[PDB]
Amino acid sequence: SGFRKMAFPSGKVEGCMVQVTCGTTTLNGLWLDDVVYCPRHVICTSEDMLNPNYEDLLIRKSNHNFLVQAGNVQLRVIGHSMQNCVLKLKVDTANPKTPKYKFVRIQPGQTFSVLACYNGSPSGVYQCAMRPNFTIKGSFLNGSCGSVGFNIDYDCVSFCYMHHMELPTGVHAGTDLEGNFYGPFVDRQTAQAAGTDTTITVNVLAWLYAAVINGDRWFLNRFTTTLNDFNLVAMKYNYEPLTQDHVDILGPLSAQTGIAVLDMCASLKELLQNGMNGRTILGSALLEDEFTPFDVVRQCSGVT
Amino acid sequence: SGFRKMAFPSGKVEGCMVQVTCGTTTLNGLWLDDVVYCPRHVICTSEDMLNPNYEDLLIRKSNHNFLVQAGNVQLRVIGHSMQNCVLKLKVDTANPKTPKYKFVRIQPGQTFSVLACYNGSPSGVYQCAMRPNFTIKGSFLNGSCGSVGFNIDYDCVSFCYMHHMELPTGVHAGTDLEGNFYGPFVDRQTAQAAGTDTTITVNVLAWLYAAVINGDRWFLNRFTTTLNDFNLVAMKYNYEPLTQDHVDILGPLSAQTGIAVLDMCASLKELLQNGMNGRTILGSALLEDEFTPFDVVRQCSGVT
Ligand SMILES: Cc1ccncc1NC(=O)Cc1cccc(O)c1
Ligand SMILES: Cc1ccncc1NC(=O)Cc1cccc(O)c1
Repeated sequence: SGFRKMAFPSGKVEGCMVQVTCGTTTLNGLWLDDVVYCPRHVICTSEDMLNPNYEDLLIRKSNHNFLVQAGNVQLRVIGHSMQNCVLKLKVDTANPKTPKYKFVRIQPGQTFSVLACYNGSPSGVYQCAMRPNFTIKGSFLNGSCGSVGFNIDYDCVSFCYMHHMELPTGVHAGTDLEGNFYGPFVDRQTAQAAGTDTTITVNVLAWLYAAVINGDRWFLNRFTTTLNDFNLVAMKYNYEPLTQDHVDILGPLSAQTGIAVLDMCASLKELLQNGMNGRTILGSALLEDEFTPFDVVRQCSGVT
Repeated sequence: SGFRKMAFPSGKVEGCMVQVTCGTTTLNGLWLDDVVYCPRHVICTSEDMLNPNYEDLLIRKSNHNFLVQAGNVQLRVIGHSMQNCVLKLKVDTANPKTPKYKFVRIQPGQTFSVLACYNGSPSGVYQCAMRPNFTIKGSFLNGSCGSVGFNIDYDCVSFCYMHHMELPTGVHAGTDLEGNFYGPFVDRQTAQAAGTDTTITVNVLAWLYAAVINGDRWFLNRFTTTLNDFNLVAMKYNYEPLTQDHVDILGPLSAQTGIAVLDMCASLKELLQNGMNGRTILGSALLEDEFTPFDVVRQCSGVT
């Protein structure tokens, strides 16, 4: 009973967080095996950020300039290298708390937990969706760079995001763990357009199934629709076009509840055209798109 | 930039979770020092739950009947006792992962993180408020009993809740770590009235301050109100009456933003009387009451 915006337990990730200082800048690093990963802008001063020549800035740095501290212990840096927008600092000690892990590049519309950190210390954990425009609407202040996003399948942490930047619009940008930015963003102090965003249709449908499973059924109607008809409505309301692949991923939820995907699409169509009429669904007064069909199945069954 | 329903990092609590089995029932236990805490209904069968005589049911149990497993290792039970609705199983080994901790009884309107667990394994973490009627709107399925709520001040975990029960209405009930239920609830399979709930006024005001700090300002108006006038509106809309003590706790947020508490009350009064007019605040289409003034200050400053 009940449905919450649930994050993964952050324990395996807390054990990997470290503080990285270079010159006067301090941010967070991710210590896995004998490598510490952090945003490459740790080597910049606030003045350098207009248009930094990272290659030139890193050439002035040596292993001993990167101060890496795991809580209270100091790590010895024996190598440094830049891969895309991340720095990899080789340390002489493998992190004893390194969990089984993978580095994954998630797709837009997928979700993940963020362990927000400051000075190498965890402050909190929250669940995010990677927007269709490759930004995340997180909660990050100065010093949060290097905080990571992740998913966990049993004992394996799949790291998918590292926080790098806040856009002038207050939304967030970052990279995969190979330092490749999601979206068109550059690690520079310049105005950067985030693309037109859309609502993640398949996630809203998955969340409508979670509502039905939990007893919120008022939005169910006597109608049905087709992919073509629904997509004309999705277009008008800036929703992602629904594909057969999206319908296929909704299969388990359609099977458990006995509500065909296109019938749930007709409920979503009516909610888009008429609003909620001052009512709520799972404690929300808007259509939630931060739960994937997998998240709904996991939460509704109790997967640990 | 940004504001999220953030939970505490759950790492220190994950290290304390164990599985407790007695007879045919399995649930979660909290292992701190050499004691494992769990709901006393672990000793019941589904048939016993109509009106269990817990004293009599526990008399038929011996130390060896409580199977306690921490992941893959088996704990040796050397004592058992019932305190209110919790069982305390003394084990021969102190948990090496026991953090600095306290047991606290939180007040209604206060918030905390829940580490949902099944079979002693963590599934996810979310932030909750203890409702004014002493229920929590969580996300719990069968097997989640024994999952705990907590807050963390630097390195100290203050355990405030242990999950025991789901009411016929789909809301949740539980105890403090001394086994005292929050609210009038009993650990029986009987219909139990949850009191009339109200919205946590001071939390909604704190969240309006968080909105202003983050740039959502459209609801700010040219009006002011008094405690008496605002409370006539709070009464009509089932909001908790605002007291000078609530105003006093809002002081830091009033000081940081320069918006007097009664002026923010006039914005809340207008939002109650007129609705959001199809707009949102911090990504919500309703008035959020699950962030305390302390939560807002902590998140807005970056406390770890
Ligand atoms: C201040 C802040 C708040 C929340 N999240 C991140 C930040 N920091 C930055 O954006 C640092 C930066 C990174 C690339 C380019 C820059 O010019 C500046
Ligand atoms: C099934 C479930 C779902 C979510 N949270 C908890 C539960 N379990 C219970 O309520 C067990 C119980 C506890 C006291 C009395 C009872 O009759 C039954």
